[PDB]
Amino acid sequence: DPVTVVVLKATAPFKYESGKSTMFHATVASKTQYFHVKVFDINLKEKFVRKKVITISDYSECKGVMEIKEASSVSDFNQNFEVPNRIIEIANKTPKISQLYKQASGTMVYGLFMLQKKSVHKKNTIYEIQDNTGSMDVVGSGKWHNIKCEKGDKLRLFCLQLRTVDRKLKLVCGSHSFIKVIK
DNA sequence: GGCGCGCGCGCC
DNA sequence: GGCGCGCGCGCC
Repeated sequence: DPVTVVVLKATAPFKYESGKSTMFHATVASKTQYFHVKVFDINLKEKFVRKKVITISDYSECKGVMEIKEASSVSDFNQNFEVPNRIIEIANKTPKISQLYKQASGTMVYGLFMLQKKSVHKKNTIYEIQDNTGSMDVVGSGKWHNIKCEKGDKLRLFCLQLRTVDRKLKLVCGSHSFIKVIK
């Protein structure tokens, strides 16, 4: 059903494969929840700006993440719209590596984590991330082999998937994964 | 090329 | 939710 939200975050459009297309990620908030959104129509980028209020209908979902394909289904909302501020806070919280270690393979993961160790191999790059509860490997290939970063930088992860790899839960990149290196 | 407008977002 | 530095990018 149609849902009206306020945009909290939205990345710049980026290239990806399976067919090779374009997309960006966004995070939005109703008055009762926050959601991650994959937008596959890059002509909607102007509707997904910080603080813009939009109404989303005729979309699809997948593991709690919204998918938007046709611009025909986003409309501006210019009446008054206020979301409770904890929804904003939750929407911006990065989960703990100790909780990530307790979810099922398949779970999609988004957050900001600091990069403690970078190991580059032939086709894969293992980015070790840490917080005050644990460490975890991020596996990046293709677009995310050997990206520019060093110890102390932080990584913003968008739509990474928890997978068991050599008997341990890791984050691995797929077609829609995005990683941004900060500072 | 490369100015300069004005956002993004980590930090506050 | 505000701030402002760093930057992305339309324009010439």
